[PDB]
Formats: sequence, structure tokens, C-alpha cells
Amino acid sequence: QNITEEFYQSTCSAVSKGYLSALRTGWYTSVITIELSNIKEPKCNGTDAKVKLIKQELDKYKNAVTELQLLMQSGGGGSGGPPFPLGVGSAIASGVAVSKVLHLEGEVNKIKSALLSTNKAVVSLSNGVSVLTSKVLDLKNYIDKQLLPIVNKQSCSIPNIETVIEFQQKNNRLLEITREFSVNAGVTTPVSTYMLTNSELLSLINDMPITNDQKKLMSNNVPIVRQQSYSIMSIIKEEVLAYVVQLPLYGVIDTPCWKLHTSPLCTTNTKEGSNICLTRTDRGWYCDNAGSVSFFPQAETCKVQSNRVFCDTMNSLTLPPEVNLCNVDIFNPKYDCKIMTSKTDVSSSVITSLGAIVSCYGKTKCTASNKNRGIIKTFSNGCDYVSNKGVDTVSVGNTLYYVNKQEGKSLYVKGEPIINFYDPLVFPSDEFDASISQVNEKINQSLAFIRKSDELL
Amino acid sequence: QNITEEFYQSTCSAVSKGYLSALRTGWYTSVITIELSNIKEPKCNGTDAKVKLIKQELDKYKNAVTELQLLMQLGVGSAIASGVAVSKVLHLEGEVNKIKSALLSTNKAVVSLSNGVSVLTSKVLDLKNYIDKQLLPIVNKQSCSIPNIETVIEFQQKNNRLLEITREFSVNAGVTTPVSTYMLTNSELLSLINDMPITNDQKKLMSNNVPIVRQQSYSIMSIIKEEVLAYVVQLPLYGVIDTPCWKLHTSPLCTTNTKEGSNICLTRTDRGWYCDNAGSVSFFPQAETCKVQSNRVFCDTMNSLTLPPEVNLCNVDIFNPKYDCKIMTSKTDVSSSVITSLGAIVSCYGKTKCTASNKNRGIIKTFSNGCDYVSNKGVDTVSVGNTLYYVNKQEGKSLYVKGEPIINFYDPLVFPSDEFDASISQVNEKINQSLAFIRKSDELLSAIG
Amino acid sequence: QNITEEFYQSTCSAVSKGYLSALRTGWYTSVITIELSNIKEPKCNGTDAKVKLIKQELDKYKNAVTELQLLMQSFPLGVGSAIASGVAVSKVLHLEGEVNKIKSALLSTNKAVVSLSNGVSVLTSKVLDLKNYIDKQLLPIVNKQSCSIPNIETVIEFQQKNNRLLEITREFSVNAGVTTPVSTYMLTNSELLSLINDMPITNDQKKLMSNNVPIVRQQSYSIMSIIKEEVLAYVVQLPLYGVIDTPCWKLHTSPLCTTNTKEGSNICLTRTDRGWYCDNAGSVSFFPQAETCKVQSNRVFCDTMNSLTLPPEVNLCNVDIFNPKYDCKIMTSKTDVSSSVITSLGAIVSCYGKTKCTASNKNRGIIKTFSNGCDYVSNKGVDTVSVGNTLYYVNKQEGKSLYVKGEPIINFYDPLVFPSDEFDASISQVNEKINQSLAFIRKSDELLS
Amino acid sequence: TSKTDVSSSVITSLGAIVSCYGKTKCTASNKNRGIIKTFSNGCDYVSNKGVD
Amino acid sequence: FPLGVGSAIASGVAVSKVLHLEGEVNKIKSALLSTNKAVVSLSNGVSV
Amino acid sequence: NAGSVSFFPQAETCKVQSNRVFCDTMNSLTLPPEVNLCNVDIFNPKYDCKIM
Amino acid sequence: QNITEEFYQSTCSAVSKGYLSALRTGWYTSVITIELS
Repeated sequence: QNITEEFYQSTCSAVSKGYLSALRTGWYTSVITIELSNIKEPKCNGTDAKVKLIKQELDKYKNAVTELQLLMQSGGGGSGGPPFPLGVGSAIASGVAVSKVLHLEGEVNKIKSALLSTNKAVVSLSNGVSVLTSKVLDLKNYIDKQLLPIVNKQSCSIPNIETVIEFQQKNNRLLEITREFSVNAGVTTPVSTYMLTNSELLSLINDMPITNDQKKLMSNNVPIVRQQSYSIMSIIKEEVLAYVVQLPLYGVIDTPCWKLHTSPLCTTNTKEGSNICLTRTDRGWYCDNAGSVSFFPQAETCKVQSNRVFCDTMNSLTLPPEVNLCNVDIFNPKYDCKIMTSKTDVSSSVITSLGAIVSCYGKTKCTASNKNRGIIKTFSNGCDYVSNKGVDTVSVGNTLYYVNKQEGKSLYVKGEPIINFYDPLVFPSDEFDASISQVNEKINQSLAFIRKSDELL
Repeated sequence: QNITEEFYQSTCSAVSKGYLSALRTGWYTSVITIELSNIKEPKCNGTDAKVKLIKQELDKYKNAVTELQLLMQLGVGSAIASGVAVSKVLHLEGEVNKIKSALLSTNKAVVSLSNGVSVLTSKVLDLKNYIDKQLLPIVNKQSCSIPNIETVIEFQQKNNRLLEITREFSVNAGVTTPVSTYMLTNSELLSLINDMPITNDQKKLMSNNVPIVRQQSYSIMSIIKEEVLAYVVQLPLYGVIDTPCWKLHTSPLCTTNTKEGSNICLTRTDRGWYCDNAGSVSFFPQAETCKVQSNRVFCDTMNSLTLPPEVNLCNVDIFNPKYDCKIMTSKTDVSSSVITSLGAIVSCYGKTKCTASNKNRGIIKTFSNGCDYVSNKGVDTVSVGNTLYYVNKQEGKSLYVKGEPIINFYDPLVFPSDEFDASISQVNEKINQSLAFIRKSDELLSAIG
Repeated sequence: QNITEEFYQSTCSAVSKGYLSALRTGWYTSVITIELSNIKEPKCNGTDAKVKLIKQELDKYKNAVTELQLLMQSFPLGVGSAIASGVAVSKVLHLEGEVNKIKSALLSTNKAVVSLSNGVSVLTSKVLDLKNYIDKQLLPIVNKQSCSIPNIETVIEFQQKNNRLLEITREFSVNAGVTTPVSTYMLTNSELLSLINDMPITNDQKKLMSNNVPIVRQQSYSIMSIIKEEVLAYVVQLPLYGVIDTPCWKLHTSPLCTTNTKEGSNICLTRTDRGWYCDNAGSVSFFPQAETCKVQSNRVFCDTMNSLTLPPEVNLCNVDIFNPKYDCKIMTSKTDVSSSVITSLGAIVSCYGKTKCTASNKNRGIIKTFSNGCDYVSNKGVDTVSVGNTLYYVNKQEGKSLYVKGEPIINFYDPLVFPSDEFDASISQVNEKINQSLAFIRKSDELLS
Repeated sequence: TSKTDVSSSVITSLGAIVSCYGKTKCTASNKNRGIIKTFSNGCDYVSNKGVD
Repeated sequence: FPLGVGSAIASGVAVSKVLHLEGEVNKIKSALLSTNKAVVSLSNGVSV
Repeated sequence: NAGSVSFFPQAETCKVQSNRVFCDTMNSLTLPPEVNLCNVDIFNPKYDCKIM
Repeated sequence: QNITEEFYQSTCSAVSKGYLSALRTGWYTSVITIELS
């Protein structure tokens, strides 16, 4: 909760330091069951209004079951369900593996027995994987006892309004579960309270084989856990509906994180096309991770609470810690900072943890202002930084941005914008991807060709 | 009305015009309140069927309350700073109480908060009143006088709203877009718009397009304390209204003359929606952001670039001196189609077969290699390769503008064939730089002859 | 269901073969109706709670109609207009009389093909009749000055019937008149499987659709059309699968770099044409974006609007990347970072630099250690793969995969004249620039002899 | 009469007259809400009702 | 004379009439009876 | 000023100390930057230079 | 500081260049108090 931020004028980029990692490193999978009645469709003549309502509610129950059968056979949820250099994962790969084990012989029966005198147990499967198992809904008990002696007989006995109503409510969770699955081919994110109530999920977090710190982190940030969790339809058989739930596992916690914001750095020294541009491209989230630096270049694989950053390493790269040296000296010896070049003179603003970066080029009206004081800086051409010191908005052209009013301390690090050191006559401006060294080569090549060409003439 | 479209054969692009702007420039926040008899907790000796149902509902209500308490605790910005600003004010002690007092005599007030913001306040659900009146006497003693069936049904239906507010924020962590119908009934939104400090032109507009207003609004979850659940609804405010808009569609322009893998391709890179906004042009490169109802364009200016008005000249004269028109280049002779506002652009390259067709008489045009356009009059589908694009059938007047495909003017030896983001001037500077190698490596050879 | 995979050491790529196509090629549209009754506001006097509830449920109903009225008046790849086909029908439905042809088509029945003014026939269904339920069991109650109070089962039944209309309105309002996927509320399973059966389509098609209702729902649209004559019509746009049971194969690509040269020396090379490929009527339809395609147990459900159409020799890139017939796409860099691709039944690992890489079993631990370079491992015996601080899980869908040894083609390139920033390149486009940067070094070293 | 194609604004007792001409930016804005009118080319008026 | 017309002190007349409301004068008095310099949050949303 | 030219036609408004010019933006007219061309070319195509 | 002036004989007008801007664009208010008896 001491969020601090530095701005480097030489590279047109700011770093927010002081965040705490909560990295998703792996998965926990648990099986969740709903006991079902093998009730055949009503077999009687009945016309009372309450007999009609119960008959309808059984058909909804019966239809939803054959629907869930359609899912588990066609497909079954078993699926394969990126920027420049990144990898390509398979999120549900872990959970589907446990889903397929349930299709084996007797694994459904192990669970069914293991959930007879309890509604939460641990099963060790036919492969040695130990999964928590929970029965959340018992429709078989209700449909067979309060509901079957009505439909069973040759002439329907009229039920209560209370039996009509209570069955409509017990049936509800099964139907909503079937809705979510039927619209997602049986894999859902986030995990809803229908799939898993907060009561169940917090109880499930406690019984998990994880640290106490992990339990605290998960049990507090329930919505982030739900957003990061999957729910895979698995099997319906044996009068039992069972689906796998894949929960994030935070194997890296409390390590320091920092966020890098970048913007174009364009020479102002001339008019219209004569300008040339540089831009850092290693923007994103960094977290110290096992003596390396995990880099999250899509900063929206990450979700941010106070002080705390929930990233997913499937969208990460692993870097040597020397990468941070890019934020003190882009021309450092150890690590080759990656940049990009263009000739694109259009103004742009970045909102940081507690500041704003403005890249004012051409003839935009770039401005930062306050609720009650008006404009407190008009930016001139170049790349400038304003903190949120009594600053509430930044306007670039017709676009209004609101500054983060997070409580923190900000440092302006003065320096010479490096784009001024580059010869604009021999400067390369194609680069979608390039490093500082790679640009020096293409300038060494061009300037050393004119070394030989000056000789021969 | 009149929506019209022009097709520039020279640049393989189409500008469809006649639209009217309505661009989000500002926000209005308001506080919505649900008032809860959290104090409630049931216990009693009675065991009727109708008793069980009410007790089950109280656990549902009491669950939703406790969970809601746990849940309390490219140009880049945060869209919801205005709502979060009101949310943080609400946490100041007694600020919640100001709302309660104002909402005591009616259910819609205008409370001025401590940060000098004057915000609409609505009580939308009174669960404390229902529970404490029709429910609390029932299940406080043990003789637990059994309720009628209508109270079992009514409490269940009132409680439903609270349950799906809490369901929404268990997966959304407090912030939803669009603002849902449980977050705010359509009827309530209509009454909110009627009470908003805006022009009567705006009020009519926001009411006519409530579905759009929904998608461009934010629900931000704020507090549960002193038996009041409060959340901020952040609504769009359209400062720009009824300025001209136009949409740019772009497809590749290539050489058909060469019959190999070696051809030069050039494309206008600046497609999207365009609007006149305060003496400049607001340009929306991700045309996915601009909703269109009838001939009206609803965009959020936070997703725009601000461009000089001269950018319009790339549609008249792509080689104009005043605006450095932005283009891209590649060496990919691939055929594709772009369905426009009331027409269709087809780029047909290679051995591909390109069809224009009508649902009554099949194929009614075959496309040559090159870039072409057809109107939506007498065409229903346009087929390119293994793709059948249906065509938009909105009525309007289309126009074909003939010219020499400007890719022909470029000399393929010296063409910079792999420019990702370039312009018309960036490409000529690359061409001339290449002829710089030509004269120098030639007259060097003229030293010995 | 035999699914195979082949990994090519030379190209650092892997192909998963053995799938079967099911591609959206066109659209079938149909009209869904609800028989509303437009009635004036309740007139009856009551404290009887069974009347209070009916009056409440009627207020939700009258709100739902009013809200729905305000909705009827509201890459290298191409750019379609996904709902153009469906909207054209909604535009036809707005003409006078057309609303009446379907009212009387379904006057006798609940499902009838109708001809519309443009001569085209569409299946039309009546999925809900609130007109009669209100008129029969609710009208002589609450039309009168003082109501006959109704049975509790009319109360409960009306809530259930009215919920479908309420949810149809809810989905329409937040989605601004177009909803995808088509929820069970817009069209249930029994209606959809009925609608699937009556479509003018092939027997193979009906079977495929009827067994993949959930995918059909994802690839469909519900488009709000009209409220008038106490009818509520919305066009549903089901996918029409034209390509069925043709071979499909998936391409996986990971980057290829030299290794032994230390630090900045390395050059890199990646195949770019990765994604789904399905044979499609004498060409190859190629889907580059992993988003557009969905797999249900070796069936590949794609959408040709997100396709390219390639000559069938594109497959030869996986055979001989240096072939003459087809010019294979690549890109180049010097960005050497370790990263992995989890293929259909394997893992491609590009372990570079000082990073540790791992293929682990759930019981035997680390069972393979990746040396620097492009390598592959099969899912038979591997459960997880680790690359630095990342843990990828491996798909355990069973099949058998074949390792195809070769020389990493990056080694055949001179590290000095290698063009190391090409973003949209091909093997010839790079042989083009190697010849050039040679010829300058080539002529100028014998101009100076 | 003249041809003065320049933009100007007059603050009235409880409003503001805006004469927005040419290609100038002319807006009325509220301190908590932001820009609330964006004037078209011509003479218009705003009242101090919710305008700062 | 081609120019416009405004009120220069309109910004400071905002704060003046915030002070005119009872409660505000007490706020600043409490902030200053122990030290001679302060930052105070007036109740129309300004920190001065 | 912000990609335009602020023009202070009243002599009194701008105060000069050292080489610095202090002005009140409320006593200004905002002109397109092409106003400066009136100094190098009064007959210039773009800006119509104001004369009496 | 460097100041330059050019006289345009063609329009009977001179332009002084080289000055540096300080344009007041917003206001800050402070409350100054005197505590009385």
C-alpha cells in the first residue's frame, strides 16, 4: 500500500512499483455431483390445476436431463479451450483430464458410495489423483419421496400448492445449470453461483490441500477466483450428474510486481513528415518470480486489486532480472531493450497508476486540468508526464481521460529523449519489432556503406 | 432520410455518408439504493409446509446479505472514474445517512454529497419494510403463526431481484457493462432520464435509444452499511449530437497483370467511423465500438483519435498535398470481400471465382481480377472463393467513381512491398531512396565504361 | 476416432490430422412469433393478494410490451455483415399485411411456412400464446370494475407463462435487439429440434444439427423485428452447414532460432500460416484465427466468413517447405525467448537461452529435459510441460503422433545476410532479399578487385 | 456588419452566448461530469443550469 | 472589441460563498487554532 | 498555445518582464497558426490578412 | 535572452520574436484569515 511511480523522460515510459503478486501457476480440480431420479414421465390421467403444474415441472426436469445427456456424448466438454512472441496453452486441459477419468468404469460408483453418508468427501481416482467431491443437490431424494407417489399411481393424486412450489424451487438449480452448459457447449467461465454457491466454494477452499496464506487469498478474492475458474460438464449416468470445476492455484504470492507504461517518442525538430519516432515495446506487468522475472505483456490477463496483481502465467514470458535495467538506461550493456520505430505523428495519452503520459505531436490540444482550477498544464510537443497532483483529467484532442486518484508518491526522472540522438537521415522507421542493438546495426550498415561510397567518389 | 455511398475505383475504398453523430463526452452518475432488514434472523417451533418456505427464503435473503458484505471487501484510461469518485464519497461516515433521510418521504431524491456532486438518488426496492411488516411478526416468537400462501409467493418474488444482483456481482466483482435490468429496470432508467439535467433534445434521444444507453453505462458496487445497499449507475452524456458522420471501408488494391506470386499490393489503412467533433474529426479505428441505430452513430469518444478535417481529402484525392494519406503495402495477392453500408467491395485475385448473385435468378455477375464494387440494388449475396457474404439491404443511393487504380502508377522494381504502417509520402521517400542507389551504382560504373 | 499428429523438426511445426468439417457456409432465417394481447391497464379494485399478484404480473407484462416496442424502431480477411441475411427478413416483416399473413397462417396451426412479399418462403412458429391465456383466464377477472379473484394456480401459471416474454425482453434490451448465442428462452430445445427437422435441408445436415444443438446455438442470432397486431415477431438466424465431413487438419507453429551462437547472434524464423485447414470444394478453406473455430469430438465447427481460400498445395508446406508449387509464409526476428505450444495430442517446446524446460509425468516427475532449440513431445506419458516459470497442462485426448526428424531450416541461412525483421514474408520473399544483399556485396567486392 | 469569422463568447447573468465560427473548438462543461455541449457552427446559448 | 466578456473573480467567488454557509467557517477555524498553515476541504468539493 | 495561436489585441493585457510575456488567456482570440503567414506573405493563399 | 526583429518593408510592419510564454490558464484560490476578538 505504498504505491510509487517513476517517469523516465529519456525513454517516454513510467514504472509503477509496489504491487504484490498473486500469480495463477496451476489448477485444482474437484468433482461436483447432483443426485438424480430415474423417474419415468408421468403415468396417470390428471387434470387438476396443481397436477398440471407438477406434470409441467417434471417435464422441465426430464427435458433438462436428456439435454445434459446430449452434451456429455456429443463432445462432452473435452476441448482445446496471442501477441508477438508468446506461447499457446490449453486452459481446460487439466480439468478435462479429470473429466475423462470419470467416464471410466466404477469411478462414478466410487464417488456415489463415497458421497452416501456425507455430501463432501475425497476420492482417489483410478489413476491416483485425489479430488475433493461434493454433492450439492439431492433431487433423487425429493422426487422419489414427496413427488413419486403422486405420479406413480394409475390416477394422479392431487398435490399441494406447497409441493408444487417447493419442487419448482428445488428443480430450479438443475435447470439453470443446464442453461449455462447448453449455451457454452458445457464449459463455462466465470463459475456462477448456480454452478457453485459461495457457501460451497468457501467450504471447498478450506478443505483443499493448500497453504493457509493461499486459503486467505482465495477466500477473500472470491470474484477473481470465479473469473479465473472453469466449469466443465463431465458425465450424466448412474442417476448422478457430475461436472468438474477447475479452480486457480496461486503458487506465487506476495512477490514484488511493477507495471511499465510506454508512449511514442518522436523528434519535434521539424514539420510534418520530417519527424522520426521510437517507442518502447516491453510494456506490461512484471513480477519477481523464482529469481526470474515473469513478464505479462497483455496487462489484461492480469486483474488488479489494491496492491495486489492477479496474473496468469499461461500468458507470460520468463526473463532474466536484467530486464529491469531497461528502466534506468535503455542503452545498457547487459540487456537489449526492445523498441519500435515509425513515422506516426498522432497524439496519445497513457494513464498510469498515479500519473499520466502525454505524447503531443502535430497540432493537438493536449491539456491536463482540475475540477475547480481549470487547466494546470498545456503540453507542448514531445513526451511529457504529469502526476495526479491536483490533476483530475487529461485531454488530448476531443478525448477526455480521467487520471487515477490513487494515493501514492511520484518521481519525475529528467533525461534527454534518446530519439534526439538518432540521425534522421539514416534512421530506420519500419520496425514492428526491433531492439536497440538491432537498430544500431541497420545504422552501422547504412553509415558504413557511406564510408566506402565516400571513398570511391 | 438519405444514406449514400461512394466507391473510389482508384483506391479500392468506399465512403458511406448521411449519418448523424451522438458521441459520449461526459458521464452522469446516480446512486441507487436497496434497503434491507439485515437485522432479521428466524427461529421458531412451528413446522407447517408454508413455514418452511418462508424460512428457506429468509436464509436466501440472509445469505445474499452476508455474501454481498464479503464482496464489498490505443488510448488508455479508466472508464469509471466518475462512478468510483461517487463510491468513495459514500464511504465517508454519514454520507450514506444523507441518502436515507432524503429517501424517507419518497423513493427518488436529489442528494448533494460532500464532494459537491449533486446526484439523483433512487430507492428501488424496500425489503426492510416488507420483511419487518409482513414477515418479522410471523417468525419472531415460537408459535410462528403460519402465513398465507400469497406471502410465501410475494416474498419469494421480491427477494428474486436481490438474489440476481448478488449473482451478478459474484462474477463481475462490482462493475458491469451493460447495466443489467436487475441492476436497473427499464422503467427506472426511463424515469432517471426524465429527471436528468440535460437538454430536451438529449432526453428524447436517450429515451429513444435506452438499449444503447444500457450498453454504454456502468454499474459500480459501492457499500452495504446501516442496512442500505448502495451502488452507482454511471450513464452516458452525449455532448456531440447531429454532426455529420461517415464510414470508411477499405479492401486491398493489387496488380493483376503479373501472373505469379510476385505482385504489389497497397491498401488504405484508415478504415472506420468518422465524425465531425468540435472543429476536428473524431476517428474510431475499431469500428466495433460504434453502435448504429437507424442512421445514428453512438460512440464513446474515449475510443477515438482526433484528426484534422483535411483527412477527408484521402477520399477525394488520395495523392493530395495537404494530408499525408495513410496506406499499407504487402505482396499477398489474396481475394476477399468487404460488405459496405449499402453495397459490397470485392477484391478478386488469382484463380478465384467471384460471384455477384440475386435470390431470384442466381449468378448475375462474374468479377474480373482486380477491385470492384456492386450496389445492394439487385444483389443479395456476393460470393468470393468458399465464402458467401450476404449484403446489407438498407435503402440508399450508391455511386461508382471511376479512376485508374493507383497501384498501377508504382514501378514494381523499387516498390517497398512490405510496409506495415506507412503513408503516401513515406512510400515515395522509400522509392526515391531506392533510386538513390540506382544513379550512384550506375555512374560509378561509368568511370571505366 | 483415430486422430493423428505429425511434428516436423525442420519447420518446428505440427499437424493434427483426422478431423471432419462442419462449416457455416450460409444462413437459414425463420420467423418466431408470440401472440401478445395489448390491453388497457387493470380496472379492478382489490386488497386480495391473489389479485395484487396478478396486477403485478400484468404490470411486468405491459412494461415488457412497451419496452419491446422501443426496440422495433431503434486481418488479411474480408469483412462480412453477419446478421444481414436475417435483418432483410425483419425489414420485410415491417411492411403492412406481412404481419397479417403470419397471424392467419398460425391462426389454424402453430407452425407454418409463409410466403412473404419478396416471394421467399420462411418457416414460422408460434412459440407462445399469451393473447388467449390473458383473454381467457385473466380478462374477465381484471377487465371488470371489481374483479372475480382468481385461483392461486392461475397466479402461478401466469408467472411461468409471462416469464418467457419477460426474459425475451431482458435479453433483447441489454443486447440492443440482437442476441448471440440464441438462448433457450428465445428458442427452446423442442422447438429448435423441431425447427431443425422442418428446414429445407439434407438428411445428413439435420442429423448433424440435431446432435450439436449447443454449437448451433452459439452460431445463431435472434433479431427482434416487430410488435403490432398483438403479435411479437423476431427473426432467428440458424447456421446452414454447407460443407460436411470433409477432412480437416490443424496447424501448430512455434519459432525456430539458431542456438550455439551466443546472445544477440541468433536469427529466428516462424511459420505464420497456423490454424485450421479444411478441404472445401477443390480448394483449401483456411481459418487463421483460433476464435472462429470450435471442436466437438473431432468435428470442426467453423465459419467461412472467417476463412481464406487457398489452392490445395498449401498443404505441401508441411511436406516440403522449400517446394516450388506454393510459397510458404514465414516471419523473422531475433526475439529468442522460450515458449511452448500445446498441440492436439502433444507439446511443441522452443527452449532458448538459459531457461529451464521440462516435460513431466504426474508420477515419474521430470521425464524429459529440453535442450536449446525446437523440440516436441507426445501426450502419451506426459501430463504437464514447464517452460521457465510457466506450467502448461497437456491435452490427454488419446491419439498417436509421429516425430518427423529433419534439419532445422534456420541453419541453411547465412546469419549475416539474413533479413531479420520481416513480419509478412514468405520463403521466396526472403530468398529475394538474400539475393539482393548478396548482389550489393557481390558486385561491390568485384568492382573493387 | 462585417465578415468577422472568429469565435467569441459572452457571459450573461445566468448563461453564456456562444458564437462558434470556422473550425474552433467550442464546448460547455460541468466540473464533475465533463463536456456536456459541443457547439455547432453558429450562435447558441447555455444556461447556468448544470453548466460551470 | 472583436473579443469576449467574462468575470475574472468568478472562480474565487465560488469559494467565498462556500464560506458563507454555516459550518465552513468552523472547519477552517478548527484547522488553524493549532497551526497557522493548513489544507482544508470545503463542502462544495474544493481543497484550498 | 495548444497547437493554435493566442492573440492579445489589447496592449495592456500582456506584461513583459525579462524576455517573458505574461498574459491572461481570457483576453485573447484563438487564431489558426497560418496567421503567422501574414508576416512573410500578406497576399498568401491560406489566411486572409486583416487590413484597414 | 536573444531577441530578433524583422521589418517588412512591404507591409510597413515589424515582428519581434524570441520571447517566452507564460499564459495564465487557470486560477488557484486560497483563504487568508485574520482572527479577531
